[PDB]
Amino acid sequence: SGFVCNTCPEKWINFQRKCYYFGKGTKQWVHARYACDDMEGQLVSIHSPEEQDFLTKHASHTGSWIGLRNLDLKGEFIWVDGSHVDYSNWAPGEPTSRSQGEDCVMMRGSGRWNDAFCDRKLGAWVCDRLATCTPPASEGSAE
Repeated sequence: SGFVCNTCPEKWINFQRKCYYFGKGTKQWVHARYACDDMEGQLVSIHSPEEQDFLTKHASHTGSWIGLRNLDLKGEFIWVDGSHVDYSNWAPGEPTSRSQGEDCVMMRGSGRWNDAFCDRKLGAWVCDRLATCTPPASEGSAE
């Protein structure tokens, strides 16, 4: 068994004290958020062009799922965390013409997001959660 203070091995990525999940599985957005709960995290919900690009680059064989869920379809996109989008990446500026539905947002290898029905065609689930490094706080800091 692997030691603690290090849960993110390959896909999963840890930083200052938080980690990301870029694993493979499921086939729907709702399945991604459910996966997050299993890891005790959250549906990514990327807010940094770097982070979105980070997973975007990490996701080659298939796109990735983010913490984005829209009301109906073309309405307002709200994050699974209950926070309206701030940057958004669904296409740089191409409104396309093939309108069929978009209840969630996906990420393509192109280097951004694509707003389309949660039931598109992905293969990798991504969620974020804090690292597994948390020792029992005994001595109170700053006495």
